[PDB]
Amino acid sequence: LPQPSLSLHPSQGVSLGDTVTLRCHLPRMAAWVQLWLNGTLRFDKEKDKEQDAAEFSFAVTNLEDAGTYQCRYQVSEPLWTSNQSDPVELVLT
Amino acid sequence: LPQPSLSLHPSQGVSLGDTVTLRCHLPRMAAWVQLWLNGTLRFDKEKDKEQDAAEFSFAVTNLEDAGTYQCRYQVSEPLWTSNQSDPVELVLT
Ligand SMILES: *[C@@H]1O[C@H](CO)[C@@H](O[C@H]2O[C@H](CO)[C@@H](O[C@@H]3O[C@H](CO)[C@@H](O)[C@H](O)[C@@H]3O)[C@H](O)[C@H]2NC(C)=O)[C@H](O)[C@H]1NC(C)=O
Ligand SMILES: *[C@@H]1O[C@H](CO)[C@@H](O[C@H]2O[C@H](CO)[C@@H](O[C@@H]3O[C@H](CO)[C@@H](O)[C@H](O)[C@@H]3O)[C@H](O)[C@H]2NC(C)=O)[C@H](O)[C@H]1NC(C)=O
Repeated sequence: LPQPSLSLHPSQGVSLGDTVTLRCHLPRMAAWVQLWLNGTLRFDKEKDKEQDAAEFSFAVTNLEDAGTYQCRYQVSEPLWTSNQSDPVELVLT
Repeated sequence: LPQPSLSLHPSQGVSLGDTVTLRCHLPRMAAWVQLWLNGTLRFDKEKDKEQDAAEFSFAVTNLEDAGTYQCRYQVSEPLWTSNQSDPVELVLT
């Protein structure tokens, strides 16, 4: 199970009220993709087999949105999970 | 996707230092099973297709172990998630 990689856009000068996109890149298999913040699961979503990535887009609405983002993915046939992606940091303001 | 159900043993007179088992009952399909505490993911693990349940057994090590436990399960073929189980409350002492 290949380690996913995570990108953040925008990554510089992000402020409250801005919308950010965390794009989790993984293989073209159907999978449940998770976004983790500070070592705790924040969001998950389905990624159809044909997609190259799952994207988590959200508004920055408070100071606790800052921190260390990672992504992980899982399949049930076989019963496998990836390791966490290398981290990407959301720094506010 | 049938809603899972969760049991807790022991459920009465539980104290710090005791070991509890949260047993998540679901169908005989291979699946990733999650244990959630107070609406945030705590643990996950694989459940082999032949198992009737995934069990999360852990020691009660602090007061923050108390609260509302639920379980959820997911498969990637098809890309489906259950709803949360009805809640079971761990009450300490
Ligand atoms: C993920 O970890 C982040 C990095 O530690 C953490 O970042 C921030 O969280 C706290 C809580 O909001 C901020 O501290 C507050 O700052 C305000 C303004 O000064 C104070 O009024 C308040 O009392 C408190 O000190 C930190 O400034 C901030 N740190 C950084 C680098 O942005 C996230 O909260 C955390 N997110 C989670 C766990 O969901
Ligand atoms: C999941 O929700 C639980 C129910 O709200 C929560 O329960 C408990 O959490 C707090 C934090 O430890 C306890 O309050 C503390 O009590 C000690 C002893 O009096 C104080 O010294 C301390 O300052 C603080 O008030 C609550 O007593 C307790 N409530 C119950 C019903 O057990 C869990 O913390 C929470 N678990 C999570 C989010 O991981």
